[PDB]
Amino acid sequence: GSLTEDGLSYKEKFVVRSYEVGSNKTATVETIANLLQEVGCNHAQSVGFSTDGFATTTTMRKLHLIWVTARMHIEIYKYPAWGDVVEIETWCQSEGRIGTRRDWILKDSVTGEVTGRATSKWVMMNQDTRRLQKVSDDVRDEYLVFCPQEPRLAFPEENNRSLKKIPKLEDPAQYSMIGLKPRRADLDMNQHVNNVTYIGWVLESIPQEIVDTHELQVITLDYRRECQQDDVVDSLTTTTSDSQFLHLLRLSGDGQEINRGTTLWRKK
Amino acid sequence: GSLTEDGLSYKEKFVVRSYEVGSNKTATVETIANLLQEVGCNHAQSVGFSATTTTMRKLHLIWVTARMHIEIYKYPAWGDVVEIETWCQSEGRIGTRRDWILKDSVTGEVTGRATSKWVMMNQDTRRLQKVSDDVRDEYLVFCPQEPRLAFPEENNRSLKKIPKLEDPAQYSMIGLKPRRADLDMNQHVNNVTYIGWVLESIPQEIVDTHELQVITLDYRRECQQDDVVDSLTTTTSNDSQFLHLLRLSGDGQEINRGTTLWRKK
Ligand SMILES: Cc1ccnc(N)c1
Ligand SMILES: Cc1ccnc(N)c1
Repeated sequence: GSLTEDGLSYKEKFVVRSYEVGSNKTATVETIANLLQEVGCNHAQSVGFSTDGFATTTTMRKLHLIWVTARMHIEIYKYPAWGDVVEIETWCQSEGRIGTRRDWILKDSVTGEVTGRATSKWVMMNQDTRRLQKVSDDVRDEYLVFCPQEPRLAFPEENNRSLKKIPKLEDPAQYSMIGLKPRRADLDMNQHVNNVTYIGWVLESIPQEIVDTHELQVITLDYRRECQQDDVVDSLTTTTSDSQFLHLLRLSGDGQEINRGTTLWRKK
Repeated sequence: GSLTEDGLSYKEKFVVRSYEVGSNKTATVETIANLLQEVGCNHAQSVGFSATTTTMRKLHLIWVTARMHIEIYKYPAWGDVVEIETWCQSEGRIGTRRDWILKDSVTGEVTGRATSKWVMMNQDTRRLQKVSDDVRDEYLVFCPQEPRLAFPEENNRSLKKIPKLEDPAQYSMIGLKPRRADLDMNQHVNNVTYIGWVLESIPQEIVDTHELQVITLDYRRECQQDDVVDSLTTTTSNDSQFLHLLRLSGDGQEINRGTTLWRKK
């Protein structure tokens, strides 16, 4: 992987692995999400961000600040097959005092065609109190050095899916998978649950017949609260319809919401 | 990745990913196990498989994992390049073996080694069977004919007998279930998941203060998509040793047994 000529975006190629594919011999949406996270880390390192697991700036380190995921939105047109080379381009943009955004474009390395795109929203939080915060002048300034200054958007369309409001699922859910717990392979280097695990947990409550007869086209997931190592999760799904579902992840005990989202599936 | 000049082994380089590392910023033993499985698949493809032989498909036969043994000296750090060399060998009518050597691409030093035993099974009845003359002949074309062993030693750890853990276990992690990311392309539970499940019952203080040096895992029965597993551990021991057992939560049916040796950091 490498930064592009202008130094305002980063590209990386990945060969799709045997263990990364599903029953149709193409990448799962979790493998895609992992590759998006990997190229994001490679970009942060190339532009001088800290290693240590947290991709923080020097001002963030002095003020005990971290980035927290608020939303992940992915749209896939073609999942790469086992052995294929997928090229991913990523870049960041500041969104005033609200937070920051990381966008991605996925391409077939052989044909050069776009096979997917993703967008993510990140908000500032104090690492110790876990209290949300607005982005300060000094953080916005250090972002201007490695972000395009004109808007560059993976989802440019006005009133598109990536910015849509997601409602809260009403009890009773049509489908469910209860008692989901993270194991050591679900944690990141800082022992926090990896963001991609939440996508897996959301999908667990989709019936296997939908997975066998349909392809996932779009997934939009809101992040509200982190699941701890010792927490237990319930994943709920209701068909809202192409097939569409409304999802909700909550703690098995108190019912505390941790995630909400939607998925759109196309018949094969 | 590519076959070596003689065509009797396969090498591949891997860059260690951010999501693949643990608390000390080095590869987990599950990431290593996944890389071992990946280079194995790339070797099989390069020698004409897809992973059965022509005779195996004709007779509805598949390979089933019987044992996995891994020894690590240095876990590669986040961003490092690890080179893995793999090769196969026939073991008469008993089964076959796949061996691995892990090296630091920069220094060229061996940082780990692994060995795996595979037995023949009919895909439909799930009944074990001996390797036939025709299958052994197929293996001769791409396996070294002189013995090449990752674990050469006559009484080494890789061939040791593993006993069954006695109730009550000292440690446990109950109600472990596979999710879709735990399955392979054929919807069978991935071999590496079992390693993760074994380690779940090791206390977090052991993981925080010790490094895994050796893991030996026997495979006895497959966990199905709808099965629930219990993972049990008892300390058998400056080195720490554990005896492990995976069994179904309902039945108590044994699926795996194994041992791990850990060294203090
Ligand atoms: C947006 C948000 C707020 C708080 N905690 C999170 N994990 C995410
Ligand atoms: C060795 C062995 C025997 C039967 N089933 C397995 N999965 C493994």
